[PDB]
Amino acid sequence: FNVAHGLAWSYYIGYLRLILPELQARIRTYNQHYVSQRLYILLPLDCGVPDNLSMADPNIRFLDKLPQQTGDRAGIKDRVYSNSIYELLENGQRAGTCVLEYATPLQTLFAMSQYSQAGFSREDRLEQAKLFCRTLEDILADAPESQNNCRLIAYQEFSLSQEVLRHLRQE
Amino acid sequence: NVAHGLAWSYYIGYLRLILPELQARIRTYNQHAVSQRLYILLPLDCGVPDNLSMADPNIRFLDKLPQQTGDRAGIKDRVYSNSIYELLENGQRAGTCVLEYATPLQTLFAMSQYSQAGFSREDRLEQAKLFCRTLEDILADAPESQNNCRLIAYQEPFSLSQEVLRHLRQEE
Ligand SMILES: Nc1ncnc2c1ncn2[C@@H]1O[C@@H]2COP(=O)(O)O[C@@H]3[C@@H](COP(=O)(O)O[C@H]2[C@H]1F)C[C@@H](n1cnc2c(=O)nc[nH]c21)[C@@H]3O
Repeated sequence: FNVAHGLAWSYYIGYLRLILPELQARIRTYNQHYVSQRLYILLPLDCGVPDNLSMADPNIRFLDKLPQQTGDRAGIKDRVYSNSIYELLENGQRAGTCVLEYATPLQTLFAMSQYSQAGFSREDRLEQAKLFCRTLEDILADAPESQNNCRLIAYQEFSLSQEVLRHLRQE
Repeated sequence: NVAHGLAWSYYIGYLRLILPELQARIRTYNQHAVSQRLYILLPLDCGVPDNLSMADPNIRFLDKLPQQTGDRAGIKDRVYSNSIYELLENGQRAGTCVLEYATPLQTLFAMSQYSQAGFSREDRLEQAKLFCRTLEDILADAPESQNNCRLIAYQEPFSLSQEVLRHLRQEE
């Protein structure tokens, strides 16, 4: 439980509380030069996190990067926070466009189950993944920086593009 | 023991990725002298300023290393950047290296402040010790960080610049 709890908090403290307040302005700026205002975070419960979303689903195609968000942190000058805009295809048709990405800490949990000295059983990978999401949901429920700007897509495995499309058309 | 996961996230998410490409990047900057190893500051009090110059006037930012980019977790060209600092001693340039704090220690400090995090503010020091000890063990058996980085663990009562120079000069 400790590992998932910490990663969820590091995900919020290190990433979400920093970019969510500035997310809306960045999205408007791209729209000015080209529900979609929300960050959609994929949470595969099996911790399978491909680095390329297109490999996960051909209907998910990279479109363009958002304007970069930079800031000095932990002695590193101009640390860059960037997000990628994806389009969702349905029967060859362009069904939507949104900022889509996986939750990277799930990728860390997968690796811990592989490395021996981590002492992390592969069975616990699913367990800590569930705890990570539930902890993340609780943080964002009371998070002030999150006001209709972040949605979590939790799933266990099918069409990944359809799953994201379901949440887009749901609201 | 929250620090155990943070040490693994620090290695898996950052160190195993940038360290293998670190020496190549340092070569590019030298041609286009900087030490070949990444120095990670580990203040055990979890005090992590964002501006290293504020921590010590003798630590002066010089220039950024060439950026490292790669698609990660669905984000195209996620940027990994590092800063090169100059270490001053009695007005003299005593060394140059890639220097940065260990960000997870900053996260440990922030966790203690949040009430729903369930992290006591008195456990900051021991979790920092646990973070260093776990990270030290990870790097000990990891060939990825084969002398491509060295940890600088310290506890303030001070000259941070002198602390780095001691490790920096030992490598000479
Ligand atoms: N720009 C960004 N873009 C996307 N997503 C980001 C993000 N910045 C944060 N996130 C998200 O927030 C989580 C916790 O962030 P943080 O608390 O900063 O801990 C990081 C550790 C765990 O990285 P991991 O990728 O597993 O999980 C991240 C990720 F999900 C590894 C270290 N790290 C990583 N990259 C760097 C770097 O370029 N320069 C210095 N240090 C670095 C930090 O210590």
